[PDB]
Amino acid sequence: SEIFTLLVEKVWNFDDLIMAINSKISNTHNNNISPITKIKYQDEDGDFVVLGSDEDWNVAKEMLAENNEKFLNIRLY
Repeated sequence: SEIFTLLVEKVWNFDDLIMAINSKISNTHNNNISPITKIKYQDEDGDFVVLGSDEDWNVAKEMLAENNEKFLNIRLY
């Protein structure tokens, strides 16, 4: 349910994206290790798709770059 909004600066190698997610989410010292590893991502604030292996993210980065879109949303459920 919880929605998160993030924009992929300098094309993250996923780890950068995860770390950025945690940087935003509870920067203090809560679940700032891994976002439940159930990260789900949305693009152009319109479509929702979920990743885990460094492959779906490859599709997303290419999508963002090719589409020109950069808005990304992250769902935890």
